[PDB]
Amino acid sequence: MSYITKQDKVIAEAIEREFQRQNSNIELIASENFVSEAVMEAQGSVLTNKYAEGYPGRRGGCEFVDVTESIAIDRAKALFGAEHVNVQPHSGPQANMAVYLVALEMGDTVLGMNLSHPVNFSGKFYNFVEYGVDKDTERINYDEVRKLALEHKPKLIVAGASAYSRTIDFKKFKEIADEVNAKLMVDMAHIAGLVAAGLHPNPVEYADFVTTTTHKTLRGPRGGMILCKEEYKKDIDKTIFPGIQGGPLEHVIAAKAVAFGEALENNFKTYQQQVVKNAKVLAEALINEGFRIVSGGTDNHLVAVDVKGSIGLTGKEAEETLDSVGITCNKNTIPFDQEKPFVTSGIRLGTPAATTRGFDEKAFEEVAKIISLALKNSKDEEKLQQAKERVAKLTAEYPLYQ
Amino acid sequence: MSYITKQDKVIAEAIEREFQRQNSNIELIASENFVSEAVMEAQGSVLTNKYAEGYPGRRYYGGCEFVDVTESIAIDRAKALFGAEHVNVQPHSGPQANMAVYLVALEMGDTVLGMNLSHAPVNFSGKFYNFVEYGVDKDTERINYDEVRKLALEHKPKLIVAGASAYSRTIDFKKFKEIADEVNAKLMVDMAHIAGLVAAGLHPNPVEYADFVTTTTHKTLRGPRGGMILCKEEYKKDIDKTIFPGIQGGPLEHVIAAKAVAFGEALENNFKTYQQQVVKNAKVLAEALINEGFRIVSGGTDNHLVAVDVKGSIGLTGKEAEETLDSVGITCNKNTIPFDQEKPFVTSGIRLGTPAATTRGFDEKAFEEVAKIISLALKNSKDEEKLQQAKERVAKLTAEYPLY
Repeated sequence: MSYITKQDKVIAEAIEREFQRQNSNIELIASENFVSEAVMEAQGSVLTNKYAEGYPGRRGGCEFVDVTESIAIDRAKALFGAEHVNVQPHSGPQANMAVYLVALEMGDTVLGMNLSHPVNFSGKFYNFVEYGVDKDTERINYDEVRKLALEHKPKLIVAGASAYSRTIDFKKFKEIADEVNAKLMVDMAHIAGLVAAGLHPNPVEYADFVTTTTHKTLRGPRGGMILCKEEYKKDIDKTIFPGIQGGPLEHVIAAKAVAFGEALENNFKTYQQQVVKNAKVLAEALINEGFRIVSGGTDNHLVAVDVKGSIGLTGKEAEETLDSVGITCNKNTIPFDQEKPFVTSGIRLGTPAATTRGFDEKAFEEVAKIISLALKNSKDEEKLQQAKERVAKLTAEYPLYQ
Repeated sequence: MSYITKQDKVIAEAIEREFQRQNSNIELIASENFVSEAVMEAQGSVLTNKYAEGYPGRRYYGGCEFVDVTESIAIDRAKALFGAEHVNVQPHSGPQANMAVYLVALEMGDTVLGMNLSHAPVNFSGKFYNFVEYGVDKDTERINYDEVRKLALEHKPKLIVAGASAYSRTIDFKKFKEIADEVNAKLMVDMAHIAGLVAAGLHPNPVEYADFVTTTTHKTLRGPRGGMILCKEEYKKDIDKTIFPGIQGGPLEHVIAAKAVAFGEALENNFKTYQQQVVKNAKVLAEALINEGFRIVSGGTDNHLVAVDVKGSIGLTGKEAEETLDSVGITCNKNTIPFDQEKPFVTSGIRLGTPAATTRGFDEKAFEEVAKIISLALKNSKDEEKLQQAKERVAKLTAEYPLY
């Protein structure tokens, strides 16, 4: 931060405070994560200066960004086994838009788990039908998904996308999609790191198209990626450029390469096994104390707690109470939530980031204890001060970026 | 680079080679540039880890105290530079900025009237709207505003766009606004090429007249790669919701902090001095090339861009020219001149821009030498000794003006 402190003290101080915020709070923000120094060094490189419209081999001065882009693609194939990879999407939404633009005509029907946040492009230019989860199980009901598919005849079925805490069976989506002659897209943003580590089934075996963010469980820089069958390659590539993007962010793409190389290491699997163990420990500990967990558990890194049903606090109340003791999570609409969307019945907890900084089972059992202390005693200052001190013990035990 | 070198040698190596390629070559690629080490440090920061859906003070996930500071500073500095009523710094790229504007100003199928020089359509703007092009006059190779007006009256665009193309002359936004008002169209300016010049006061500011102004934050503005929308207050709600949740999700806050840094740099007095040199350098390059017998599209330049009619001057195609110059260490793009009779991937022209070389310190004397090198190589494209001479003269300039 040498040059930036000299040039722009006010931005440099804000950046340092953001580092200290990430360090002094236990963030349990869904699928979010901490990237490596290597990843940040790539994003911060001179590749930001490069103008590289087009694709490797067919862009010019692009000889070296051809190397970093092609290695991003190679590593992506090694991780996920996809026939064709595009590492140019600027974000998940850009990856998603390109797929929709290829798979659909405007006005066509799409069947997906929930409509993101209609303002969203997917709801505006297409007839988006949601399947959600069953009111009794709080999980996907494949019978229900199939009935909707037969009734609405979507041209595209989407699985994933939502921050869902249970396994998604892509074989059963493929069966349903084939029955109604729909293409299948999976947005694996939340679970891509689990997929990479073999701990969630891989949608590439079944999907026409797979989109993802490169950040989150995959622990890369913020950005997107599309994997698809070879038959869609030409349309997908031209849709990304010049369809909806221009030049790619080659510094970010190099950083994608770095992250993908990390994900191919044996210790990434160990990492993701710890992420999932930690989430199970957290859920179980909360359950042991009377907290109802949506769907009664988790199969992944996410834990959704019904705080309203368990202790009578709203999700908004739970969120603020936790933030005040140093735990950052988000209020969450539970399935068929009676509370308004601004208030909600739930909070959503995710283990990737705290696991990256070193948290293990004992640490997550203590996090469960802290959460329970704070939420069950939300008006008791001594209790809250205790919780805050216990959060402080954990952060000091596991400092960020050492 | 120590962490990447330790962990991922292949990538570290490629990045080091890229740095060396930037240093060893004289890059004259239209509006491209070299950002500061401060800008890179911001992009390379831990702000990449932060999920910050929404806008400052109105976020969907909490813990946004500090990214609210950086995003708010980027907005405030953008207003100080361009005088815009509303600014959105979240667009991931120029094309995301542009798409958001079109989604707000237009319904699918509506007519839009916009410049094109490069000439179903693959671009979103051409595929989902009825995009009518204006270009330049065949004889002047400049915008003919009576023709623009004629097209507007004939086609009744709901949106008229000015800028966007890599045009070498000043664009009169007053005349565009008069035409837009006549046909009851909104006016958008894509100032990506000229944003730095506008910030420096060297090109008139389209914010005075436009409903919407889009830009990249890189190029002449010399910032990180990304987008920005400036717009009248009356469109602020629709614009912000079209960017999020319309077509994007979380912003890239590390990049936005890097925007703030670039905008800070652009506010300094030395930025105007830099832009003055950019434009002087391009005049020198154009005039030196004319003295060497090259025809310049429109006869010269008002900005950082110099478009050369290589086919009409010496009988090489833009493709041959681009290749010959790359072999001697000069990077430029072939381009379609107006009413170009060569095929689209062959072309008659090359386009040169001065921002990047100016950033590394080139002055008038340096750019006169660039013209002579270009003339030597292009006029002797099959003469190994003269090409090696060109190559050596490039190496003298790159040694004189090392990067970073």
